[PDB]
Amino acid sequence: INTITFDAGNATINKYATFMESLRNEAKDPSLKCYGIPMLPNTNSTIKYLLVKLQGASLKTITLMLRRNNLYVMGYSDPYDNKCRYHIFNDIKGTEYSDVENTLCPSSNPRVAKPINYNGLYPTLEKKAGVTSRNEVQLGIQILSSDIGKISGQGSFTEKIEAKFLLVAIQMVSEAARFKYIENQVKTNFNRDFSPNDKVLDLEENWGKISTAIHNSKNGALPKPLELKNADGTKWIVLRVDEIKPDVGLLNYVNGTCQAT
Ligand SMILES: *[C@@H]1O[C@H](CO)[C@@H](O)[C@H](O)[C@H]1NC(C)=O
Repeated sequence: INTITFDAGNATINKYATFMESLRNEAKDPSLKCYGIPMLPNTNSTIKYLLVKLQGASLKTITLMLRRNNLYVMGYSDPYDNKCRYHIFNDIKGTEYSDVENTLCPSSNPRVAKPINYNGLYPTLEKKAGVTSRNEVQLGIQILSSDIGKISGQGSFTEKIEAKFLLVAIQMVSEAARFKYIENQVKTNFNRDFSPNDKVLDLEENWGKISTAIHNSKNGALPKPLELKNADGTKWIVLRVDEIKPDVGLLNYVNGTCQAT
């Protein structure tokens, strides 16, 4: 399946919303769903990866490669010096490494490695970006576009701007697909830069908890109370599926049956 493209250089709300829909429909297991929310496949599916190509206003591109099962970025490529340059995290090794290497940059064409000399966890990226928290890194359509120009085709770029590009790209592509609330935060602030509020970071950190809770809900009631945070950082207690369902776009894979609808 198809490489999904998003042009951040000439974007509209509607084009971003189409991109989210396309990404959610390619990523979801077509059979799996709980309370009408699509679920991601587990690790042994037919197609294990997705490629997402981003284009800046400079017309330069970066392609992200995502694990389909959890939408984590494994690496990215950019056109550099008439070669496909591939950038992979330092903890991707063996069979995954070379599925990544060869899917971003086919063997039959010139290529060159430029490693990411760290892993992709949010704590790691925040330290390389020089922040205590990622709410200090602003998000936005213009920022995503400008960050692509700073890396794509450049012989040298710092680990600080690469770790900031990956904090913006992971939240605007992967977290936005997992959560309709973070997608709606990008559309609400489409014409401006903005900081992720406390509900955006809390949902990102509790995607696995939320997915297990919904899956195990009986008749729409969560197994036990789920303590999340509101946009302003105050405590939010969730007791029923329909209370959290407007903010969720995709479920992590949870084994067993659940109420489909
Ligand atoms: C996954 O769920 C199936 C169906 O209930 C069950 O048979 C199997 O034991 C489960 N696998 C794991 C690893 O728990």
